[PDB]
Amino acid sequence: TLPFTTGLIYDSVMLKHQCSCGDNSRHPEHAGRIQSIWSRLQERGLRSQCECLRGRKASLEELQSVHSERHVLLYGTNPLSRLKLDNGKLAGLLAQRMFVMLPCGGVGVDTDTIWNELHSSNAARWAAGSVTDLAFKVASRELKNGFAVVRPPGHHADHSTAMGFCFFNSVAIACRQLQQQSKASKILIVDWDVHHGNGTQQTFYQDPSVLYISLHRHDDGNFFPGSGAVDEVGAGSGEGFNVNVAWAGGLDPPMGDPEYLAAFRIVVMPIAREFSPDLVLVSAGFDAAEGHPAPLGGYHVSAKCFGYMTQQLMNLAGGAVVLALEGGHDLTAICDASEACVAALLGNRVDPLSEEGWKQKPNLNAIRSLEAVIRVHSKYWGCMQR
Ligand SMILES: [K+]
Ligand SMILES: [K+]
Ligand SMILES: [Zn+2]
Ligand SMILES: [Zn+2]
Repeated sequence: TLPFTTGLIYDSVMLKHQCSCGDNSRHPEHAGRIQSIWSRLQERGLRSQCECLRGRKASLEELQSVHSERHVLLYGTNPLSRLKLDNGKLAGLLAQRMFVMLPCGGVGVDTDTIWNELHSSNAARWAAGSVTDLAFKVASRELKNGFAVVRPPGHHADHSTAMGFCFFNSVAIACRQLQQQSKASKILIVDWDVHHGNGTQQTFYQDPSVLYISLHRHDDGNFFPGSGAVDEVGAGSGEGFNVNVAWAGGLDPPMGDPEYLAAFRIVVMPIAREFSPDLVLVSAGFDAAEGHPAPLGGYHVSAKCFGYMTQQLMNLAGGAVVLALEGGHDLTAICDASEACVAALLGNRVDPLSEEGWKQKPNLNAIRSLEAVIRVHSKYWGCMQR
């Protein structure tokens, strides 16, 4: 009801992260992703309804709440910064007579993960500080929820590893920052990008204060990045607080709405309520959308299903919900998916009766995959027991 209680995060800083080969056809994590989304938000009348924010750069201190000092200095600084770094640090960055040459002749961290020598450090720090900033507002309660239209994505970047199009784990940084500023708070991270958020899982693996729930294509270790099997529940104090909805059995039958709606009904929502989070962050990749062919997906989740998933998560944590863009590169599918999530965020309700496709039962691979989730997590969660 209260107006402008929903924020949107976007800035053109983030468009500059582009290979120097100048060819979007070999580089699916391109600037077009976030720009094509931004305008969809206007043409449909949603931007006006939101507290729009530009974001800011994360400080090196914020980055270090998740990443090593060497990763941070590598990807968070520029030669030559107005930066006051001590000479030993300066010397360390000289030992890396490093870089990787891409087949296209541009610089990369690996074949897929490109580096612009002028602009990528600024764009990565900007994605991370924007999600941190959109989130702080929601935590203060100065906003109800919000949506971060950020790139590059974050959820594959681990403590000292950039990979998978990601350099800093924007969501994990926001999580840590939030927790610094509100003692004893409990944070739920829901990751619905089709790939396992290996960096997020690892950041929080031994930490009972954060519950991580990933839904991802897994298929017995044979989908990028190979990580995030169902038996990975957390370790030490954090045992039970890592939930991998690891989908097995491949692309046949089709994996789409009935499976995702079932995963929410049976696993995400009940465990989430039992955890009872102070705030919910979503790694909201749209690469499980209809529109991604075999290699980068194969799934058929729809805009409305993403909308309805957003809408259910709003029942949690007093409504404190922040989505951050992760993966997904088919432009119409990511734009449809974002719009749906954004309507949903404003207080629009989706009608589950409206879709005939949602009368279909989840396929058996899905059921099986969930049975394994259940069987594993019955040890830790009451709603999973018996
Ligand atoms: K995921
Ligand atoms: K955890
Ligand atoms: Zn290139
Ligand atoms: Zn992905």
